[PDB]
Amino acid sequence: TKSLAELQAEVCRLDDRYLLERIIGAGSYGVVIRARDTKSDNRLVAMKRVNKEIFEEVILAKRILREIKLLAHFNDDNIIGLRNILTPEDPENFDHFYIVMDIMETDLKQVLRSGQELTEAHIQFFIYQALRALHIIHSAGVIHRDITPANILVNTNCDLKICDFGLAKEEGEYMTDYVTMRWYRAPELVMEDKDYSAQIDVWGIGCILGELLGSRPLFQGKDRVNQLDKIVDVIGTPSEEDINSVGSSAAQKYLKKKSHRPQADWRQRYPTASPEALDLLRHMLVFNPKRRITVLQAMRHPFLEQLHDDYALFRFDTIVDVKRAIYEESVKF
Ligand SMILES: Nc1ncnc2c1ncn2[C@@H]1O[C@H](COP(=O)(O)OP(=O)(O)NP(=O)(O)O)[C@@H](O)[C@H]1O
Ligand SMILES: [Mg+2]
Repeated sequence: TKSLAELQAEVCRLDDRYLLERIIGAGSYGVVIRARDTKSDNRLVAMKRVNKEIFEEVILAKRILREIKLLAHFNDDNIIGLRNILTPEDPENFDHFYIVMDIMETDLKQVLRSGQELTEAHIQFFIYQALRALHIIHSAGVIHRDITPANILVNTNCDLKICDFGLAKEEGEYMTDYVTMRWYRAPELVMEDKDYSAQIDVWGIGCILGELLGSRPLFQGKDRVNQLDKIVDVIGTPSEEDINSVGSSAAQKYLKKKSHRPQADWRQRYPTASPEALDLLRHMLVFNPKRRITVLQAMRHPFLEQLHDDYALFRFDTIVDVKRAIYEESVKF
């Protein structure tokens, strides 16, 4: 549960294949471990542990089941792959299980935190790979809903893979305020629009693009209303017709009483950035999702012209019932 040796003994009781080396990721409901597969010629592999707290709530367990299903559903180079599903043979012992994925060197949150220099060529390849991945996910009728730098895995080859389908949605729910990271939520989410689209993932890419171009997270809200303030302070006060197009009645009312903020100068925010980069960034971060750039349009944008090259529908359907479904996904290996 905690020490590496304790985790190793736990994994060995599931499958003797995997040798643990070091913990590379920490989550709210489990840790991520760098392991080597002794039967696959000691190749490096990532292992994602799911702890007991997931199987205490039905909602949480249904989320993890969908995540495994989605990982197995996709077979693409820009989406993190699924290698195995380790589950306890005894239902009386099933209070945890492991998700085995391909290994990536690091992720973007990290990369940005190191303050490492990134060229426009680096950003172009990152952004296109992320968009191309989103196009595949969206074509399968799935919305990622959690597009953040931490959920974007990268190598020194600048190869990119999207991970964490833990909050993925069908292409209308009540968003929670009890969150640790709300800085990448689209304005339609922030303003409590019950029904949203795949454009919320585009917003996340824009936020990521804003940071890749040389910046800390653009919209650092401490709460929901404050998140809206941080967004509007930057992109500027939207037109009356756009305000009426997104948000609940109360959210629209608050936004109208707010003082006028002009569209901030992207050129001043990024003195070195190309006009193509600043336009894609501007269009990705449009208030109204209906006027916001789409994934297809973003892939065809002049900023990615040297990279652009001219999927099946995912079917959505107690805690014990979820556990049984997870082992069924394990049998497939
Ligand atoms: N295949 C992988 N290779 C390398 N690092 C990884 C890999 N998968 C995950 N990580 C790291 O582990 C972190 C957390 O993994 P993640 O899949 O995002 O679970 P999570 O953040 O807890 N969301 P949840 O689905 O609710 O568990 C990521 O931010 C990465 O830094
Ligand atoms: Mg994550």
